[PDB]
Amino acid sequence: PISLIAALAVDRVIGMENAMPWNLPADLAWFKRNTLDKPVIMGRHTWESIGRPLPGRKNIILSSQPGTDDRVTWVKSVDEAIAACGDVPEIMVIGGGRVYEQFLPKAQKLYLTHIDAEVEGDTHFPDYEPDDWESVFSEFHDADAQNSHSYCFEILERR
Ligand SMILES: COc1cc(Cc2cnc(N)nc2N)cc(OC)c1OCCNC(=O)c1ccc(C(=O)O)c(-c2c3ccc(=[N+](C)C)cc-3oc3cc(N(C)C)ccc23)c1
Ligand SMILES: NC(=O)C1=CN([C@@H]2O[C@H](COP(=O)(O)OP(=O)(O)OC[C@H]3O[C@@H](n4cnc5c(N)ncnc54)[C@H](OP(=O)(O)O)[C@@H]3O)[C@@H](O)[C@H]2O)C=CC1
Ligand SMILES: [Mg+2]
Ligand SMILES: [Mg+2]
Ligand SMILES: [Mg+2]
Repeated sequence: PISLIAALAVDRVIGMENAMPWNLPADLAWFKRNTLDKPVIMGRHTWESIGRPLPGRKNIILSSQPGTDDRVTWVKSVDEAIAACGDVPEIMVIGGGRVYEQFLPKAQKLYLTHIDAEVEGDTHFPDYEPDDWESVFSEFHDADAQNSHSYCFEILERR
């Protein structure tokens, strides 16, 4: 069922002023590879930050208020969000901080990008207990012409 995918800078920073405080196209490529052809659930702030439907994925947006874009599916609770996914091999929760906090107890997999950048944030990833998770995949990358920081990809499975 349920996986979280997120990019974390130092001290678990994920956001500032409704954007990610870095520019790493390599992370966005990894995000696309790991979410294409799967339903994605996101909070209203994250939907507004992205500003457009993500192609090739059913887009499900959480909000307490009526929906404002007929191109995507709007739901008023976590229960309704999961129901909107139907029966699929894997549901991807794609942010932001408030949505991660509610779905982390339900998640069996974490797809994490660890970014070597010290940046200010106003939103953090929830503090998960590392003893509850087994790292099943990791991959390290240096900065390059397109990616100003080094970063590492990791997949954790719930023990
Ligand atoms: C899928 O996307 C997103 C996914 C997620 C969830 C998510 C992500 N990851 C992981 N792991 N888990 C997750 N759950 C969250 C998102 O947001 C919260 C998000 O949205 C990001 C959208 N992408 C960019 O915004 C983006 C990415 C790369 C670039 C880039 O520079 O290449 C640019 C870019 C600019 C960025 C900032 C800027 N200024 C500040 C002035 C000016 C820019 O000018 C440009 C001019 C160009 N041209 C053609 C001239 C071309 C590009 C740019 C923009
Ligand atoms: N990997 C990364 O680094 C990522 C970072 N981000 C960043 O995260 C930040 C956004 O996170 P955050 O501010 O916590 O906001 P969220 O994106 O988590 O959206 C929160 C909103 O979602 C709606 N919502 C949440 N839970 C529920 C529920 N149970 N029922 C109904 N509606 C619900 C509410 O909308 P309403 O007010 O309409 O009721 C709420 O205000 C941004 O800075 C963004 O750039 C986002 C994605 C990935
Ligand atoms: Mg804009
Ligand atoms: Mg990731
Ligand atoms: Mg600081």
